[PDB]
Amino acid sequence: SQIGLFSKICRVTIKTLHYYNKIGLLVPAYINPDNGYRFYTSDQLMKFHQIASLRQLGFTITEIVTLTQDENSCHIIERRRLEIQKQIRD
DNA sequence: CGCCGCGTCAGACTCGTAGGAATCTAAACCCTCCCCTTAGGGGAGGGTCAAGGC
Repeated sequence: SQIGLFSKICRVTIKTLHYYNKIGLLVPAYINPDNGYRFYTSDQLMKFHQIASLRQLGFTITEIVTLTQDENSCHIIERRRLEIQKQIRD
């Protein structure tokens, strides 16, 4: 699935997928070496689902690039919770 | 104007590897300019992919 079809699946911008492939989170399955076309798979839909689930929780993207591969990191969730509590009280 | 001692200037072998020279040293202010930070958006410029139309 090309980047337009996949972007239509997730209801997200093509620029979002470009940015994500740039920062390393959600790199596509197959990069066509001739023209650079990004092709995607449902395994990328499953990675993007949790990416969006964490993004909807307020985690910054560089927090996500640590949270989704170093799965055992647990202090960053009570940390984000105390940070949101301080922001809400303010 | 001529000659004599003095000031000055210019020259002085080709192969390998080692192989350089090593001291000394304002600070507190202000300014502009350039790049940087999210999480991507927007566009320009340039390519690429299947459709067919003759």
